[PDB]
Amino acid sequence: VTYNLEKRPTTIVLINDTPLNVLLDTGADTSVLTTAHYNRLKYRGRKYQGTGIGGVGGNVETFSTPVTIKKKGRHIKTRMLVADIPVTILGRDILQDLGAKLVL
Amino acid sequence: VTYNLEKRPTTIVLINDTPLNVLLDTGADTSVLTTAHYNRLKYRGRKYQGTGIGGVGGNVETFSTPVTIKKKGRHIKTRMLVADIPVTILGRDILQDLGAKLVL
Ligand SMILES: CC(C)[C@H](NC(=O)[C@H](Cc1cccc2ccccc12)CS(=O)(=O)C(C)(C)C)C(=O)N[C@H](CO)Cc1ccccc1
Ligand SMILES: CC(C)[C@H](NC(=O)[C@H](Cc1cccc2ccccc12)CS(=O)(=O)C(C)(C)C)C(=O)N[C@H](CO)Cc1ccccc1
Repeated sequence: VTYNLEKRPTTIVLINDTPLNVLLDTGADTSVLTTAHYNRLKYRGRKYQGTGIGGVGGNVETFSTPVTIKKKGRHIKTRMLVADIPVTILGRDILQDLGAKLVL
Repeated sequence: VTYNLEKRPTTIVLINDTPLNVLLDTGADTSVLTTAHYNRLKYRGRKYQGTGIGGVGGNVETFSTPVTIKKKGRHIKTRMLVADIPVTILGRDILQDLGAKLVL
């Protein structure tokens, strides 16, 4: 499917068997689950201390956690960062895995 | 052209006749010029007080300014926000104007 960017490009993905609405973000080097979403996952793996992410207003602490993502019939097993941010973001690391491309 | 997201999707655009490297960001609702870039423009219009942007670590103050963007043979006349952020971002408002699309 094609997102023409009239609205934020969001989609539903299953993370650790839990349907979540996520933002598809080409400006994020890496993917981040909000802490509220991490707390709602049906299953959670361990939490590994991380060394934060930087954005508009500064740096925010993160922890990483193992996840299984299912979408487009793919099964991706990877680590996602967890942080108190307003929305869960699939950045370039997972977008590349899913085959997403930006066309200009 | 197609960006496969192995690297951040950057491109050179002319803003007020000045070539600048910009990030193409589907997770940004609006476009923002860094203050360092605003200070380097060959021409600048007035500065209109704004009511900030929110991102990862909080809210940051902004001002808006009129700009002419030239790329892909298009001539876009619009307003861009200005803020002390690390990189200049073309968000969805300008990406839509340029015809950019994200394919998943
Ligand atoms: C949501 C998070 C993941 C995302 N950040 C990034 O991807 C950082 C980009 C990043 C951070 C700092 C300086 C940079 C200089 C040039 C290019 C990228 C840069 C990289 S990361 O720190 O998570 C890390 C730890 C992966 C290096 C973000 O908010 N992204 C927003 C929307 O796209 C843009 C933004 C970035 C930095 C400062 C203000 C705005
Ligand atoms: C670079 C700026 C422009 C960009 N922000 C946004 O686009 C905000 C998204 C925005 C802000 C706050 C809550 C939101 C809730 C749901 C969806 C969007 C939301 C909207 S804006 O405030 O500039 C405004 C004033 C246009 C409403 C950003 O940093 N984007 C990064 C990388 O994509 C993501 C991010 C957003 C908020 C908090 C943490 C991370």
